[PDB]
Amino acid sequence: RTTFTSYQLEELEKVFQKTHYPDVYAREQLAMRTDLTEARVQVWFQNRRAKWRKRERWSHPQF
Repeated sequence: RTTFTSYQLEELEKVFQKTHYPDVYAREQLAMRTDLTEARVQVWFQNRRAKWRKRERWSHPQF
């Protein structure tokens, strides 16, 4: 549908840890392994990059 499964969110996040900016080869390989379309992978990484930067925007040393 438009939700992701649990395994999908695990493997999307695994890639994001290695590189915040997967190129076409990585994104294609992800879409094959998880049965998503390339377009949905691409958008998910645009979304996940903007989440990382929303969290950096008020990052502070932790107590």
